[PDB]
Amino acid sequence: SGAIYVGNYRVVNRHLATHNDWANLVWEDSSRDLLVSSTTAQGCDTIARCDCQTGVYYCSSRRKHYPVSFSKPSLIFVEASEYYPARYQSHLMLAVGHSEPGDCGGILRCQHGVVGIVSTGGNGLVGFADVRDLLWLDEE
Ligand SMILES: [Zn+2]
Repeated sequence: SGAIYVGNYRVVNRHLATHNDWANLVWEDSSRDLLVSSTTAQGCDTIARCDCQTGVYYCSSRRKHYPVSFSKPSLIFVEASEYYPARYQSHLMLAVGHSEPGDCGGILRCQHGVVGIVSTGGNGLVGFADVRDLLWLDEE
């Protein structure tokens, strides 16, 4: 579990979005595993605007933050998980590291701020849904 809170937006894994998220929907994209809902309070997070490939992610199944190198966001084939079938996912970054389904929502951060959230795992990789292209998260 986990979310990004930027302005009056809440950014979550689409597959973990609540009824309250869907009832206050700003934007969602199944191909990216992302959903953004509206919030009443303002959030503590800054979105990175950059092409960093090094950062640190939170792994709930280890209660640890790990430094990683990661690929630039791309269209990747993901094997079946407890929450999705085998499929192609867009805007996905991969790193070598530990990820279980419940790790989804952990933040990946760089020197510039929040890069994305854990979205995929298995076979010694962790996948992160990028948010750095969502420039609209910082206005309106
Ligand atoms: Zn950066």
